[PDB]
Amino acid sequence: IIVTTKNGKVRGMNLPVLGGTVTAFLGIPYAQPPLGRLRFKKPQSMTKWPDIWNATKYANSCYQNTDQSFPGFVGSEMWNPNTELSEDCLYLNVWIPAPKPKNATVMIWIYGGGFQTGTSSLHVYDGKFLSRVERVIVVSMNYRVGALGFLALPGNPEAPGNMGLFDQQLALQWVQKNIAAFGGNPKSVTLFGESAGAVSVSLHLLSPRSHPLFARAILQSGSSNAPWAVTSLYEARNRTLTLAKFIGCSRENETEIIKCLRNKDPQEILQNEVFVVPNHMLLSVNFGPTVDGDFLTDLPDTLLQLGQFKKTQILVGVNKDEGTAFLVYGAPGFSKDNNSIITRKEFEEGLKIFFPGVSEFGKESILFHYMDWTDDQRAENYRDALDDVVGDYDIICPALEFTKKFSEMGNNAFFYYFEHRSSKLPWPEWMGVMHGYEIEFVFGLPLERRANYTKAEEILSRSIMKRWANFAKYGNPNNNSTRWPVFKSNEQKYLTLNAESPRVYTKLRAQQCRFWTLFFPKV
Ligand SMILES: *[C@@H]1O[C@H](CO[C@@H]2O[C@@H](C)[C@@H](O)[C@@H](O)[C@@H]2O)[C@@H](O[C@@H]2O[C@H](CO)[C@@H](O[C@@H]3O[C@H](CO)[C@@H](O)[C@H](O[C@H]4O[C@H](CO)[C@@H](O)[C@H](O)[C@@H]4O)[C@@H]3O)[C@H](O)[C@H]2NC(C)=O)[C@H](O)[C@H]1NC(C)=O
Ligand SMILES: *[C@@H]1O[C@H](CO[C@@H]2O[C@@H](C)[C@@H](O)[C@@H](O)[C@@H]2O)[C@@H](O)[C@H](O)[C@H]1NC(C)=O
Ligand SMILES: *[C@@H]1O[C@H](CO)[C@@H](O)[C@H](O)[C@H]1NC(C)=O
Ligand SMILES: *[C@@H]1O[C@H](CO)[C@@H](O)[C@H](O)[C@H]1NC(C)=O
Ligand SMILES: *[C@@H]1O[C@H](CO)[C@@H](O)[C@H](O)[C@H]1NC(C)=O
Repeated sequence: IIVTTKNGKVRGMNLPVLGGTVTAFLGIPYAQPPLGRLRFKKPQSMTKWPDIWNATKYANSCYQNTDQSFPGFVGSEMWNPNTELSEDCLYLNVWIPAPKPKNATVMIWIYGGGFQTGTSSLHVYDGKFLSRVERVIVVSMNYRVGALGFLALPGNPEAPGNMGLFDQQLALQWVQKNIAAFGGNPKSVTLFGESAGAVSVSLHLLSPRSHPLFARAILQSGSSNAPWAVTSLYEARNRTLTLAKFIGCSRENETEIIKCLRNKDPQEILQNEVFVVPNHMLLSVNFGPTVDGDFLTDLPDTLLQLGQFKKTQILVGVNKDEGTAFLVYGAPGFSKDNNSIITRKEFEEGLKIFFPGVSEFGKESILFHYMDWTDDQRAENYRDALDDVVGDYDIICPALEFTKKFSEMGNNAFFYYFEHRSSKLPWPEWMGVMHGYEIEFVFGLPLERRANYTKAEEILSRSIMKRWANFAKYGNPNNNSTRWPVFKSNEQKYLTLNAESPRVYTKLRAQQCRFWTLFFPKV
């Protein structure tokens, strides 16, 4: 099962997948480990090995703080790393169908986690079913997160910033130089990711040196024009100097502030990593993408206006209840153990968490347009509205504006609206169709009948996998099934995804997105 790469031979394995076989290569090194003097630096090219590399096991996950908000709760711990943590984490995984193809489409997955957490070895990112059913090749890599991946000093090569984004770009280059040996076409590469991974995919669309590294893009619950996606260059410097203060590496020679951090323990860096931002949450990307002038030369909104992006097809979409997962981690009155009926005082305190710098009249504008504009006097009125406030502002409306921008320029786009709640979802009912729970349907986990999903969930997962692979192969997700129309700038049609009957509507959340883009900036 041995495949020869440009750096050496790799040894894989055969997996029983749905009455067939999928060949897996887990842990192929694609970059020199960023240890010692290489910490905070851009990734270096991988060295050559003369032997056989046993890529038969998930490699290490990058250092990251783990979620401990709900101890022993499977709904939150399923996202925590499931391999040993280590700075030596730059590895990728490949899934090849059986029998071996000759020019298969390659889909490369980029995980999320607010640019502070995440690994490619999670069970919900297992790409064996996708390669088995749709006969594509699936690739996924680990990239540095947190300060170890996004510590930024402007123009300083010791810590230039966006290093985790360069980790992804180097893994993309590995697929160009090597995927033909495994049976994949380097000209049919589609990037797909969720949340911060969707921000990463949409940042490769705005980085010219990544354009020749892929063909198409899929954005799941995220886009680089979201308010939490990118910080300014001076903002990232403020946060590096803040981390140095807490950890005790504050110097007036900047280039030697990095030599001090390079001698701190990674666990020590993670502990002071949280004090950098005024309030640590999921959307408080303390060390994430910045306008570094190298990987990213301008704010994503500016680049979209100037048409400075890869002209190609994109497949974007969001989930029905995007904000609930974020409210349970910070907003007062929200709990996973009760229905979270919040009061008006708790609503206004939730706005203060997710809108830290806006005035009291600005909060009164959000409150009027989401509550007092309608007669909704139900007991869940404030709870559901705060879900829509965070969902529209941070995920849904930015993703719709990104899709609109690709459409104005004349590129074909396809927008979805995921509406299905997993029967195995461990979170309570009030959270609904949560952020991050379309991924198991994209990766075909309900196809294992021993996983005890409903029969309709296996059908829905096969439908979503089919549309995802069709878009990667032919640039169009579409036959006698319900046709998925092209998102045009004028009509703005989208397709809902659910286990009953997919439907086509127009102008998703139009009234709310018009408030965030046309009126709220003026208050
Ligand atoms: C849904 O659940 C949330 C979360 O509550 C916590 O989890 C639940 C699963 C359950 O175990 C709860 O007991 C647990 O607290 C609820 O929101 C919390 O509500 C409590 C009160 O019910 C708040 O704590 C109080 O806050 C005040 C200011 O600090 C203060 O008055 C209280 O202290 C005083 O009272 C206690 C007696 O409770 C006494 O021991 C003290 O000495 C003092 O006198 C108390 O600390 C939490 O802050 C709330 N959490 C938030 C806002 O995040 C929520 O009410 C619940 N909703 C429904 C509809 O059931
Ligand atoms: C690499 O693996 C060789 C063969 O191991 C067998 O096949 C692989 C695919 C796995 O299924 C494994 O569990 C099997 O035992 C070993 O002979 C060889 O020693 C390994 N190389 C190193 C460096 O450990
Ligand atoms: C694979 O497809 C590309 C175009 O997409 C073509 O140039 C190439 O010759 C094909 N076959 C291979 C690499 O065997
Ligand atoms: C970061 O910015 C704040 C905003 O005013 C400023 O007060 C603070 O001194 C800065 N921190 C630094 C430069 O470490
Ligand atoms: C699934 O449901 C069946 C119902 O008979 C049960 O036997 C089984 O233990 C459940 N769980 C799994 C993981 O198969």
